[PDB]
Amino acid sequence: LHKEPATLIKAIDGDTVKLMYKGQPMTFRLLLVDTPETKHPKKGVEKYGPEASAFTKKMIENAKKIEVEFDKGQRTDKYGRGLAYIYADGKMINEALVRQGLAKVAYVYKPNNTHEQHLRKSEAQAKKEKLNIWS
Repeated sequence: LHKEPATLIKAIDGDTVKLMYKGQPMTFRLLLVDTPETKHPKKGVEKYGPEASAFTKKMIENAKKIEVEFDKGQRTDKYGRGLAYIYADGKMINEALVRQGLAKVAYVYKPNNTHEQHLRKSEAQAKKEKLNIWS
């Protein structure tokens, strides 16, 4: 896997951000994490949704460098979103959300599971520490 540079356009939710990639505007879905969402009337503004969403926003908004890392399987989902690991100044936003108890480790589909063990480890910590979603 290699990282590639990208530029923020707009954060949309805990798990979704709009980036400029290879010169094209693209919506990205964070690989392997499910956050509470502020989207879906089939739901609404679930609990810790506003929190997960401000976490992703701040982190991506305040960064020097954003990088996207595609996994080894399909790179877009059925809605046309890029599927990736997103890094803000070297820190993976997907792991940070899970480390802070603001995301669950999603249902994993091979072969898009390269960082799955890593994230599960952080998730177990977040649970142990009873943070947010786990409290």
